[PDB]
Amino acid sequence: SWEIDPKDLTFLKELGQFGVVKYGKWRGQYDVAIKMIKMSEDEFIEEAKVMMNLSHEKLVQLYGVCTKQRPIFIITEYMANGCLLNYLREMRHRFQTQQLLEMCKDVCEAMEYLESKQFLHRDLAARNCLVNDQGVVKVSDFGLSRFPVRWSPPEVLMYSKFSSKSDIWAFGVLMWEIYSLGKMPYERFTNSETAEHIAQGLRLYRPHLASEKVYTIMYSCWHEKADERPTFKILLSNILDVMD
Ligand SMILES: Cc1nc(Nc2ncc(C(=O)Nc3c(C)cccc3Cl)s2)cc(N2CCN(CCO)CC2)n1
Repeated sequence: SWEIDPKDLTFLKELGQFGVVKYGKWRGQYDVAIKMIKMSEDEFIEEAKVMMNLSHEKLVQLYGVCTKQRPIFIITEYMANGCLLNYLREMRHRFQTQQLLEMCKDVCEAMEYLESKQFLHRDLAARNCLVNDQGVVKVSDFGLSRFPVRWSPPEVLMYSKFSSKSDIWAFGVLMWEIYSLGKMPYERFTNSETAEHIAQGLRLYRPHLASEKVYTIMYSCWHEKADERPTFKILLSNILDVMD
């Protein structure tokens, strides 16, 4: 039903953090990314099934799967501009602040949807987002859960207390990364000293390109008390409001 005939794929080039992925052509027309296993065959297939059951404008769009033979493939839309972190660096001289805001908005819409479906991302960060030829940012729904020190809240670092609210903290850091055009958070510190200082209440300082209004949004994501952080729904509203 989601099954694709592998005969209609043409492999064009190998493309890290997104696994074993190649650029291809589907039915001579459609640019695709084609994923193969690097995980057991069983869990790769169950990942594909998670993807079959999730759908949003800001999740990388599943086109189909090949599971009736080996090797197993997962097929999605090709995101031509690659990973967000490298894209921020590539285009750093060009961005206008409205664009930075739309990128935050894109990822925030994906996360509101995933929150609503009781999935946690668990590595929400610029390196793990993809960008299409239109500049639209999307998130992967492969490998979701139902600890990157610089993107984790204290309750995760200390207690492995993962929740919507821990993805909220990471989304704040991702906002900081976007507004800093891909700089490393807490550059001054080792991972260990980062974990240390954050529990002591260290927060990321306002990037050059973030207005006070925008900073207020990312900063709300980092409340010590998880229950004082906003939901992705509230975040999107705040982001939309600051947009006009
Ligand atoms: C690593 C990488 N991927 C790119 N595009 C992708 N589109 C969709 C991808 C993907 O992984 N789908 C997927 C699958 C298949 C299964 C489960 C889950 C998912 Cl999300 S990977 C582009 C790219 N480029 C290198 C540098 N460039 C400079 C141009 O500005 C050209 C672009 N590099």
